[PDB]
Amino acid sequence: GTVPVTWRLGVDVGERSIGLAAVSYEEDKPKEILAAVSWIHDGGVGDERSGASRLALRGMARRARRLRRFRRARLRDLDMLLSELGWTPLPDKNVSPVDAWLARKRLAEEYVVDETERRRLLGYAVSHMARHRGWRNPWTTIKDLKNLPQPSDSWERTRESLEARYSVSLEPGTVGQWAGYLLQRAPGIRLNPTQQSLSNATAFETRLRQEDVLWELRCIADVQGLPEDVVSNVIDAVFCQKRPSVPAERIGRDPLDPSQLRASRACLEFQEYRIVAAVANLRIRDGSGSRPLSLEERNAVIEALLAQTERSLTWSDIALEILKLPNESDLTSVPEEDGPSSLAYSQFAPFDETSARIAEFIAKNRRKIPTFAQWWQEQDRTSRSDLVAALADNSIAGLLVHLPDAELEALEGLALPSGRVAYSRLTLSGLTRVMRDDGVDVHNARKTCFGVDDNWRPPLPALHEATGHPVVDRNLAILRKFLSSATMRWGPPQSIVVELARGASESRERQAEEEAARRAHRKANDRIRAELRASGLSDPSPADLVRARLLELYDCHCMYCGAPISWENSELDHIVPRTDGGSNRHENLAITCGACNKEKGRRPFASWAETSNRVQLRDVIDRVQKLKYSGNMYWTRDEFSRYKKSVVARLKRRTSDPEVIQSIESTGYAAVALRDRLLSYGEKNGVAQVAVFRGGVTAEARRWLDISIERLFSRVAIFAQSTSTKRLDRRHHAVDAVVLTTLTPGVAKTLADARSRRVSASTEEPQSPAYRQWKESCSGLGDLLISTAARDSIAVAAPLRLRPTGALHEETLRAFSEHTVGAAWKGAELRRIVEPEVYAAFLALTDPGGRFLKVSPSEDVLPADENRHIVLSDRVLGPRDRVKLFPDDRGSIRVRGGAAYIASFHHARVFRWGSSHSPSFALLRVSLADLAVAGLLRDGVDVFTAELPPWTPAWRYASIALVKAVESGDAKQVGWLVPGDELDFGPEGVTTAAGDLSMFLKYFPERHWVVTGFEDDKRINLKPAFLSAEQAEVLRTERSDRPDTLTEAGEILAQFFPRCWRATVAKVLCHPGLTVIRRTALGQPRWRRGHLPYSWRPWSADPWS
RNA sequence: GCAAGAUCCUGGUAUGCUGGGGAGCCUGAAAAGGCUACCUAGCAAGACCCCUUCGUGGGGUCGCAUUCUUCACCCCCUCGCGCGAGGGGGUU
DNA sequence: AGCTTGGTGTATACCAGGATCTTGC
DNA sequence: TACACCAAGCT
Repeated sequence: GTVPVTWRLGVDVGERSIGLAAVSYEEDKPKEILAAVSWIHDGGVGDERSGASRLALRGMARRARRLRRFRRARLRDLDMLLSELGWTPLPDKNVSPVDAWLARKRLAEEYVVDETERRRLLGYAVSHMARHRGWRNPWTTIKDLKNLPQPSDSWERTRESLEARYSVSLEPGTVGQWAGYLLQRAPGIRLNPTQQSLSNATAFETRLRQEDVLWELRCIADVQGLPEDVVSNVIDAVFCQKRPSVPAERIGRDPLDPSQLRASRACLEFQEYRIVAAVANLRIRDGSGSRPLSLEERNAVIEALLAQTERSLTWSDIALEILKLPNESDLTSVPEEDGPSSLAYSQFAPFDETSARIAEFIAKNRRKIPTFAQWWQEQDRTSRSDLVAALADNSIAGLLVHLPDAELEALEGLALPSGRVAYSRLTLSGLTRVMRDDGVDVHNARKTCFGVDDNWRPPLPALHEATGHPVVDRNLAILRKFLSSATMRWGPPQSIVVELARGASESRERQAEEEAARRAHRKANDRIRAELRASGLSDPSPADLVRARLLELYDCHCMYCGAPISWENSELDHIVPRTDGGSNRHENLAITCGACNKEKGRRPFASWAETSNRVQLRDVIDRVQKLKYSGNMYWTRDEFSRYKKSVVARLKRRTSDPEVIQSIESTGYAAVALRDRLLSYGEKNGVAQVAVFRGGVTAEARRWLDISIERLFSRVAIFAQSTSTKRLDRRHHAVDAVVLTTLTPGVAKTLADARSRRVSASTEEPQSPAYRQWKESCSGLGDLLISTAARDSIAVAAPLRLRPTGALHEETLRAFSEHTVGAAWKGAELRRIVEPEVYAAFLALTDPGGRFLKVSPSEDVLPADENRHIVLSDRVLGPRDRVKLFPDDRGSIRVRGGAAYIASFHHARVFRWGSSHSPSFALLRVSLADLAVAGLLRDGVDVFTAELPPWTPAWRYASIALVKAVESGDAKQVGWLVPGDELDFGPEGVTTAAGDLSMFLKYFPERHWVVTGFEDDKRINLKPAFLSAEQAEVLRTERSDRPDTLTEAGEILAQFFPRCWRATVAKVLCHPGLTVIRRTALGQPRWRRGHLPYSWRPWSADPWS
């Protein structure tokens, strides 16, 4: 049922938002906007302070779980070892706290004479060492741990500091001895510091390492006269550690042979493959042409790089030695860094590096492993390559040789060269078998060997393949849903155009750096701007600000000449002229004195001058290096040294710095990933052209096509000067997608060039046939956008998180409160009962027919009964019997014999009861703990419809009216809301506004509000769908930094956010015509009751099933 | 040649929270309370598998990602002649 | 009494490396 | 951060 029409797909990708569009076309002019929508996503971010994604949090949790499991396993193994040695470990309870430290001190300074006492103290010490073994590099083997200096430098400096502090000395200076003596002398001391808290100095300031614990164990065993065998056994058992292993299903399959997994660089196959490649890439001149070298010479130079144990031969020692040529300047096509004095020739040519390193180490340890020498020299080369591949990649979870541990230990710690080439071992062997004989190159060998075409390329990823990047995966999922829906509606797109603006391969730390840079921008220049306005300057120009910042930092100092100068004498000079590859940046400038100004003469700066009098080098940069960071100025310490080093690099250059290149239109991992997936979609489906642009382009297109978001969506001017910012509304992303749909690479290049020329300062109109064709073929886009916005079709949506996964409870466990049965019980005390069975028994006690609990918190509901005996399933509670209580009157669950608060709410089942004229509404706020304790985090259950038992924290803390209504039974569930649902009230808007809500709606009459949380049992938190909260936050930071800068409407908007509309449910859900809109991928409200979340009206929503 | 950085992944560490203990200090001194440490067990709820010790308890992996859960249709891939497990899409 | 208002607690740090891709003249 | 909870103000 898909009707094919001509249309193009415009995609604007941002940092938290993706804009999408589908514009029909007739004759290269936009005919009709089929669908437009802006999608807001979290970027996969689960933790807001750090910005770490949900995938990272899951990985950290799983890693901590595995750590604890392995720690338990190895501690049990140590307990078994201590049982075998007859040493009693440290008991759990009834033990002095300092017994472990006292035992370690006594064992490490004195020799115990009593046998059973010695064994007991040794067990205590060994258990306490294995529980607190310290830190060690995980890759290091136990042997490599033992090779470390004993004791470590860190513990040595800790010893020296503590000697200078406590003025005591104890031989040997172990951590156990001194910590035990501290615990005896000064109790309450901290052995290791804590980040958060009053001024006390701890015992050890630097984290203790595993080698210090090993050294103390060795000292203890030596002074007690223990045999070296049990010393080795307890060292192995205490410091047991799983090997860091890269798991399978993580290394990519070979594109040529997907069944066979890829191969490392250390494989001898790749070694000789790279040798043959380096030989063959040399275009030997022959007959005044680039003829290939002969087969005899090719074989000679191929073999010549396989019999060197070191880096002996070099690149310059190939042409005149083995290539058999009489001149060294006949060689071209070298893939090296071009440079004078034969820079690409002196460096060493690649060889068999794995064999070289292996043979070098073998010659160094001929005595230790002669069997490996035999198996390495007198064994066939294919099995040698197999064994090299085995030894190169043994650091993977999932050794076919089955040797005793003693022989392979000298080889297990030996690491072959790292890295991972793009080809597998089987594929490389098959290629190199049919490469050294036919005398062909890499391309021909690949084309011929596996029967692939000349145009055959490694397959592009499909739209259903996850990229592994959080932001890119979010944008890609939204894009693939939009594109699939658009394809099934109006056929394949005629073309696809995509633009992404920053926010790629950047991490919150990049966001912090950019915000610090702009804060420095707008704060450092204010001093000079005030100085100029006091002087009386009325010409605000950025170049003036830059030169005056240079004046403030440098005190107007021509350093090459002297000659003190002032504001009237600056003469802004460029280190690199615009004619030799220069740009008006903040690093190319230099303060000049007239004499030190025109002496450059287009020559490289500080290059023609240094070989002359009155001006010299080697001393100016000596002062640039010592330029200490000024604490109040633009170039902050995170970038001051960067700017210093960039200036130093630009100062000493003797040739030009190429070149005046523009953006290369593709640099990001997100860019290449999205382009490859869209190209794969087009090749599979039939898209003519796919382009992925940068910037910084659609802004210029909107500027030159006369598109204004403020005029389009009727948005007031938040700023006192000019109009509202481009980012104030959220539909501007979809507007940019619509405008992107028109763009083509040529007109995009022209617009980008015009922007680059303009910002180097007016205004200059672009002039090209392509630009004119675009402009007069897109004059009706303004009318189309006006008609679309006035129809209220451009939507802003957020995808739903419906999967019941995440943290089930708050991470902090809490102590149970405790309460007697036969006392006076309040409603809050009834609600804090931990055990469900006694909870239901008390519910029956207050009222036998009551399925739930309906009590006010502070209301007294139970007197003190001296005969109150409660019958249970397996026990009875006397009047004096005690009952566990949750510590606070909020949602909590029982985990590991403690109390944990419930996490954020997954959803909130909407309950509506009463008359049809005006029914009441209440929310049953449900978190993950409520589904967990109800046994619902399983397969084949509907987490939005399956009921929760009354003892759950959700039903415990429901509103009293809801509890009574559902107790009567008339309260049914009409629907559910999740954080991110939008509320579409209708044309009228919000009729129940009051106070600051009314003041906000005075300027912003939104009809679309997004459910952003459920703060208590009677209220729902809503935010406006079409407004950007980040813009409100930057308004806040501007008004709190700069006063008298915003419009009254801007102040009102900034005051509304970020709490927004903390809205009572009874006032929100009572609006007639309210719709909870679940949009499709295209941005259209879904209304068919299919197998996907559909829109519903709370006033007329029907009961389930 | 041209390093990085980002995304994770694997293995560790210290603190902390809860439960059990106590070295010191402070109250009550009639008795059991607090504080700073330190010791010890656990650190998502749990699911599945191996058991024989058929029950009594011990071992192995998975469990906070893929934002429309579950159900339902379609598509791709894998163990696999039907279909168990991974993904993807679903127009208003 | 039933709304609106503001202020706040929340488990936090580290480490050392393995793939993957890009950079850039 | 930012959301669920907990102190209120006050009309």
